[PDB]
Amino acid sequence: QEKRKQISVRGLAGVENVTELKKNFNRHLHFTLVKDRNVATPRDYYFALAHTVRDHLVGRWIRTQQHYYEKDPKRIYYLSLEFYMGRTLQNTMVNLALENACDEATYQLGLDMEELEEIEEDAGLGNGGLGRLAACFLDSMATLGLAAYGYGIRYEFGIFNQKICGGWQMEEADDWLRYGNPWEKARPEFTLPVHFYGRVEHTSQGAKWVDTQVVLAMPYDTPVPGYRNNVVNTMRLWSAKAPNDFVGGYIQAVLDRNLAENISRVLYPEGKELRLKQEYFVVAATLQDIIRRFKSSKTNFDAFPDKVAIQLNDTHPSLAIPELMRVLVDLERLDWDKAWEVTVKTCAYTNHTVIPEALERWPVHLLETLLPRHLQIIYEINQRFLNRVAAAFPGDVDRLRRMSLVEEGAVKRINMAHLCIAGSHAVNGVARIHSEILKKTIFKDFYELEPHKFQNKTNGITPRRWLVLCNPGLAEIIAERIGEEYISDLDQLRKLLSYVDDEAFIRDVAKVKQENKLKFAAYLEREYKVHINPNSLFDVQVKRIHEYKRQLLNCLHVITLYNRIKKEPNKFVVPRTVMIGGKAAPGYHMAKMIIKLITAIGDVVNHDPVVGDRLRVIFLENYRVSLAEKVIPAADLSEQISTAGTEASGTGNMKFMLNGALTIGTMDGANVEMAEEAGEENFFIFGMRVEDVDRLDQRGYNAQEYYDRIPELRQIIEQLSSGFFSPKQPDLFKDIVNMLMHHDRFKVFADYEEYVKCQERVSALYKNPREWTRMVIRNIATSGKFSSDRTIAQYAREIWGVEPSRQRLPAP
Amino acid sequence: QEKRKQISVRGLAGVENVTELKKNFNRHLHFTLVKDRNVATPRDYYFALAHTVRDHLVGRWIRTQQHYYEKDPKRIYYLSLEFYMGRTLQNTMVNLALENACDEATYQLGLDMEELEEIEEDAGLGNGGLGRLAACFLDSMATLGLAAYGYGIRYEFGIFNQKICGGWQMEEADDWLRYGNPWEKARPEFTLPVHFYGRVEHTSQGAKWVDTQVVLAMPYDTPVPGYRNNVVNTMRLWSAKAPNDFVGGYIQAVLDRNLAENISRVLYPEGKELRLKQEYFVVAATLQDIIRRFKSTNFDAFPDKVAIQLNDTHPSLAIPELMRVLVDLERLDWDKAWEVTVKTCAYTNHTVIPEALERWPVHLLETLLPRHLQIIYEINQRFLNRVAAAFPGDVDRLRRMSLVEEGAVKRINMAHLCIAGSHAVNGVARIHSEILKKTIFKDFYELEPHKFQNKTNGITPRRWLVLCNPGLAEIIAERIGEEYISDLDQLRKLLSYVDDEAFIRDVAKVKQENKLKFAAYLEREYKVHINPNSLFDVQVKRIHEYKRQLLNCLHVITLYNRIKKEPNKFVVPRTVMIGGKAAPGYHMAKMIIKLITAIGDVVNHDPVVGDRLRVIFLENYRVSLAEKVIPAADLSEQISTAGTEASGTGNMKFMLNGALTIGTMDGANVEMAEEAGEENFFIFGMRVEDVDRLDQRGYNAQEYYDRIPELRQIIEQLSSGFFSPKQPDLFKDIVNMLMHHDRFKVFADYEEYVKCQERVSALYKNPREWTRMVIRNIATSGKFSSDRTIAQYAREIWGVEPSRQRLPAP
Ligand SMILES: O=c1[nH]cnc2c1ncn2[C@@H]1O[C@H](COP(=O)(O)O)[C@@H](O)[C@H]1O
Ligand SMILES: O=c1[nH]cnc2c1ncn2[C@@H]1O[C@H](COP(=O)(O)O)[C@@H](O)[C@H]1O
Repeated sequence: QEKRKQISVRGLAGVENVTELKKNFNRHLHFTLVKDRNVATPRDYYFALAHTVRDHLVGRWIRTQQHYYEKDPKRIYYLSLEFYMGRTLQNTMVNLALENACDEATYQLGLDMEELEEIEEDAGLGNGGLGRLAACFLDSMATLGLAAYGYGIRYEFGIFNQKICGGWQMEEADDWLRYGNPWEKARPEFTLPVHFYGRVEHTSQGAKWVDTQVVLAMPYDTPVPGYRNNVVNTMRLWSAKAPNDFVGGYIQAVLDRNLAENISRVLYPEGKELRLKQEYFVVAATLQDIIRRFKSSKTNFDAFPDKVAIQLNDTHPSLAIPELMRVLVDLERLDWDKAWEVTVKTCAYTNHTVIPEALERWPVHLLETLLPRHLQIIYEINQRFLNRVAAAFPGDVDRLRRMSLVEEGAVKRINMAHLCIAGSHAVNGVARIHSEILKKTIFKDFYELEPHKFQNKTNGITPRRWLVLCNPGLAEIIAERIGEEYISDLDQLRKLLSYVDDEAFIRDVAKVKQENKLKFAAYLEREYKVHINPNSLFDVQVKRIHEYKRQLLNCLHVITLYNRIKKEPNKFVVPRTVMIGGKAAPGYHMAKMIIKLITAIGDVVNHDPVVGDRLRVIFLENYRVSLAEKVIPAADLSEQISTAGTEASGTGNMKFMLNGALTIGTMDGANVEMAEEAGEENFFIFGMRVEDVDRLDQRGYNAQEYYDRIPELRQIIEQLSSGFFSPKQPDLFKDIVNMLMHHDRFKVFADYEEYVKCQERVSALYKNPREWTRMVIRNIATSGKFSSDRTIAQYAREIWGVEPSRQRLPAP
Repeated sequence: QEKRKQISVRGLAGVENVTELKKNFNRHLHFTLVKDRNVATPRDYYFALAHTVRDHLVGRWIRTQQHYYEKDPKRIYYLSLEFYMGRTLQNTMVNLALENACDEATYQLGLDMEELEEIEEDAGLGNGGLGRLAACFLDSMATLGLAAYGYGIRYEFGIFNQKICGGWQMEEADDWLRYGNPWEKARPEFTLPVHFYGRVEHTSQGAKWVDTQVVLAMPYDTPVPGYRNNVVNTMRLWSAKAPNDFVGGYIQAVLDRNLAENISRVLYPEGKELRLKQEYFVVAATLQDIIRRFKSTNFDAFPDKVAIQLNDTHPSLAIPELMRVLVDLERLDWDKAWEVTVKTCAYTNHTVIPEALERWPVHLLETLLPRHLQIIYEINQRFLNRVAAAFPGDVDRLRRMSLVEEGAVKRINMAHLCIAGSHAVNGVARIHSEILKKTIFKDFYELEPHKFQNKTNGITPRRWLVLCNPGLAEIIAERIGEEYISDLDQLRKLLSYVDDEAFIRDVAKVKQENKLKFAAYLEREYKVHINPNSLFDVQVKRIHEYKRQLLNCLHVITLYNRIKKEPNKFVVPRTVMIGGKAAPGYHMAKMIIKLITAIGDVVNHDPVVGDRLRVIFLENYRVSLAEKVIPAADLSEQISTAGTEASGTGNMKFMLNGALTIGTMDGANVEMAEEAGEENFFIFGMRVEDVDRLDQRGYNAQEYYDRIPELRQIIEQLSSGFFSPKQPDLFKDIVNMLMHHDRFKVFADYEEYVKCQERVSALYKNPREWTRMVIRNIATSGKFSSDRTIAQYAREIWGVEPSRQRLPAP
């Protein structure tokens, strides 16, 4: 029927227009929300505005998906158990260029588009740099016009909210879906069975997996927009539902429903059965969807590697390998050799870890119980892989056992990293030194078997959310020199390097900072009721709380600096606000104490009359994406102080650099590459290198020798032990001292001298505003390498086999 | 801020603009559904249209609510456990006059609206008459401008879909919410706690109900549109949610999470805890909403600004819960709160047999609602005090009127609660209301005679004429205009056309048209030929012994035997249709359904019968099927043993739709035969006082079995396994019941029933007389408009005046 051709998007999102936006706001507030102004809450005004914006997203979304079906490109699937999405309202507006029109519309309607913006929940789909990487990636993948899908789990309660009560962290539930989410769209039409347990029957033609428990995976779609290019991609999130049954004897299987349901309930965290059901759930539903989409296109799986690419972000979705094999062999009735070829060619794997302890391993008895068919396939893959290894290195019997997917001991275990390696055509580290240690130590055996398989894709950040969005002031003055262009091409921030000796640009760069400090200082009062000197150097360390992250080294310096303000109260010291934020893992007893320690240091220093405002110590509560975007552009100094070799890359690093902060750090992670781009001279690189980490384990790290040679280190330890910082509980901080002094596995005391000295240099350079800003410029100018546009282009050409494309799609 | 005035509903569509409906249909498929014509399903297209119609509904909804806060009128709250809504799309199009525009709109978009209409699920919200009544009343209350709210529970899996496999009823889950309900609106922001268990603590200022388990009640709003008057009222349904808190152990909070959500999962149809939980849940959540709206203050103005209708005793806890909120929370005193309670609340009784009234053991109340018990005990004592006053020394009367009944187990009689806490107790038909005064509640009557009222049931002529029978609505409006739709009594004007040939042939024509559409639907599923010229003989009732489809079966089989015996005899062909659901756990009902299909297998495949007889069991009888078969019927079977039916709302549907009624003197039949004239009715069988006489000298089914050879042959056929050749014994427990323990006297009404059916067949042989009789039934229908019923609620109970006035929407 040719009449149906009037069922079109043809003129529905007519004009990005201030009058139309007001019309839709009303339309959405009244018809969609079923509210009016008499009962509308700020939250209801936010939903209305969100819906108004979503219409523009979805129109562009329809065309893009229509475009992909017309042009049939190689499709790329990004599998992650984490999508650290943050807020979408503002990000959608910059990328669609609706920023000014909306503000104009809401103002005219009598509302503040800022009030509204702050009602939006941080999406509870993520926890760390792992999920934030995936978020930057999706945004970059869309900007470079790639046919790309983010697949994950729709979590309901995310990772807890952090409240600090009397210095102690408490974990509140993050019910960020209590009032729903305007951005996502339910697809009950597309609900899919996921199997668990049962057993394997090896009859005739092949294996049948029978007598299984079914869980239903129901997808929710969220559009992810490119930068001003009209391409809107899909993030598809899976939600678990128990099947609705009415043989009639007993309901005790209430258990089932509940145990099915909480696959989607919470993020994690060692290895419960639940964590494994999450991994399989996401993998099994995702693969059905990919194969479904491969089939509709105008069965031959020779073209499969040519139309599908699947990225495993870490080992979490590793079961994709045996699952893809399972469908191809058991269901589509291919044979092992052919399916294997298709699998290896389809899958690639990204590792994010430096230490062989942290890699994922599951007991075989677990796998045998929940995924009996998958254990078998994993063994078969082990047999044939270890066959290649035996052919390539005859005789070397030790090699077979080291490289095996099966790990022998008390507790037979499957090593999931060895699986991903055997079944991926490409494997990559996440920063150059990291990818090198992968080749050199952690996976040397696999690298020697297949050198070509091992790559590097240094991580990156999106300049949308991490420059234009959160620091418009900086984006605005860069534009004036070189245009609106760098936003999609960060490389050409290099042209700023000709403006280093330009006077007006220096005050300009320094003026933006002051204002970002002003805004953030005011934000601290309006919410947590706590004083801040806006002239002071902003010393910020925002990372997960962990021993190797070394916020304790930071603390050591703070108390050091504090002490010297008491030994020499009249000496001019460069005034500083030291700010530390980050979430501690529940159960992690040491990180809990470290937070308590920080706030106690704050409790002494912020109320000492001799200090005044020359030094201040704040813990930043409930660190997350939206806070990141508030505190980052307000930073002068970026604390990247992990023990060399313990960081794979880092990503906050690059955010601070893009935003006019200078870095104090170790020669570690992506700092190596950041210093390589800005020049050693423009970074504050201090302390032991990786070579001296190994050197010290070799001769044995004694921490007592430092305690003698440095009287300041002796003094702070005495203050800690006698209870200077915990007067009502003197021995509160004992197992912090104990660790630092006897079982400090991350050598805090070692780097302390060369740290506090490097810090003094910083203060001295901050005392000189002009010279300080010139170096900041020299940092910002050379921050281009660290865009996620660069990272994804390398992924597209070197791993996926597809060309990036900045061409704007037509419509709407 | 004057800027904020720009936040308004003045710019939506406008309105009967096919143009804008097309544009808005497109919006919704693409932007609301995030689909397109590449990928879209007929179901998708139904949601696109549903949403389009919805935009216009909620506009008027916003206005009707706004207007209710300006005018601050008395508000009426209808509390029902069931709400048999059916389908929403077409009802909304006709009530808003959007039908023609949407029809044309979808048509120019390459789509067919009927096809789309068939996609919608019946709301899984109700079971039988009780539930359809609430739904009809909601339509009426909106049409008569009343400020009404329907309050109930949002059942997730309704009450099962019926499937017939191998002639047996099977019950599948009804997930009618499977793809969502476009008509509803979640309100997570208005979630309320509901308390259960725990214990009562006496302070010195008042009672505290503490240590309770909490269940969250979340409301879903559905708008209900008035007929073309622009008042869109609210149906507010509660969904149960468990709280969250995540420090262990133990996790049997997993069980609380489940028993908490079962509340909302399924309707009934054990003497469950769960059912009581359901009843308090809808009462506690509703009363909070009712009080919030009042305050949004002294409660002296309460009974003048709030009416609470109890539909059956199911929401009877509303009376003690009101007392709880006013004494305990609101801090009134027990006499002031009591006056407010007795004047706020009006009850409605739907039963006829003493042991059908709701009754909860005290041990159970003591466990889950300890405070409510103490309130009941107090109410009972004060109440019994005035019984002893008004009747000195009458100790016998006190232990009859007590709310606390006593036997093996101590029980609270929920009906006696309702009468005591209500100013008006209404029956639902005249002979029913009267027996409430006469035998069932006489004690209560000779104490408060002013209390006891009648409100005969009615049926909305929107759904049940205009919507399901547009052919008959059209021909009626060709003579007398369209004013009757909202004043059914105007159909009396049709008496003037009883001899008019144009009318007589027009009515017969529409009927014949309705049968052809239904035979076509019927020939699809159930693969058998329907002779469209046969008399459509239809019985649609809950499947029960007393309802009596076994009597219908006895006639069906007589007819068969008679054809098989004299094949060359002229016989008026019949399509016999029986439909209804059997309660799970009711074995006799399941067997009756087996009998109906088993008669069907023999008769419908007998070459000797040709197409003179056909027996069909209609699968999964429900509101949207009802509205297909009713217009097609010639003969409505209303044959319950006399005195067992209080009313009978489907009776009125057939009458309005051109069927003639065979049936006993009982329920609504009496008032129907009274309006239409007995001569225009096929009343047969024992009357009420006749049943009583047979009771008094004892009913022996052998002395009916013995006097009648035709009756005998069919029983020997049943017993011998004539209708179940593989399993001769299959119907043994049916024969046994009919012979020895028939508490319902099937055999006794047999002879007279078949005599009367022959009168039906004979009149059917004369098309003109048949149709003229039909006209007399239709023309005389109007009393049974649910607008009539509701106006009598408004004036004589709730004390508001109904208004047919329109309302704007710019
Ligand atoms: O066959 C097609 N032709 C054109 N567009 C399609 C087709 N199938 C899917 N799409 C687009 O892709 C979306 C659904 O994506 P899917 O999950 O891959 O089927 C729809 O909203 C369409 O806009
Ligand atoms: O104070 C008021 N002024 C105007 N409209 C109101 C007011 N209060 C409630 N409403 C309307 O009543 C509707 C339902 O709210 P509810 O009566 O509280 O259940 C809302 O959609 C409002 O439009």
